[PDB]
Amino acid sequence: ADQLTEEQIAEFKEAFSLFDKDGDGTITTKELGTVMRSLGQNPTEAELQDMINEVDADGNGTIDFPEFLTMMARKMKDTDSEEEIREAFRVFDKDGNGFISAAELRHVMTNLGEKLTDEEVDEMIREADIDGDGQVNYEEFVTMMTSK
Ligand SMILES: [Ca+2]
Ligand SMILES: [Ca+2]
Ligand SMILES: [Ca+2]
Ligand SMILES: [Ca+2]
Repeated sequence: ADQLTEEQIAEFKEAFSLFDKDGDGTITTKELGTVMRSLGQNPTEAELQDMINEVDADGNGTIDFPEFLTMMARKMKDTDSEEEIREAFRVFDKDGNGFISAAELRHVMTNLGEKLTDEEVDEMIREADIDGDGQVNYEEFVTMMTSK
């Protein structure tokens, strides 16, 4: 739950404003409706309905300021922890071809401080290669390097 300042909470009302088109202080499936549709995204009832269920802590069918601010924040950390392990893959992927070779891990690992034989890097790879392509994708990465 929030600690945040008022500079923090105010960017939050502004936010909570673009959604609350009638200015009543809550957000409806129809107001969510309409926003998803500005931003070129034409959804269906279920999705909307599911998107609200989601944020609707207390189930009156609506979302007030506080339930939004929770989510908004929770999903704030997360957009960060995302990118966090995205910058990471970014150095590890020296060629940023998309996937990380074994030779690249070794380059890094030794670009930093440890000296592995190929064997020991390949052994690194395999453990983290789920699509068994021999390389390491954001996906396998992060399945790994977060967890491990
Ligand atoms: Ca409203
Ligand atoms: Ca609610
Ligand atoms: Ca690469
Ligand atoms: Ca792979």
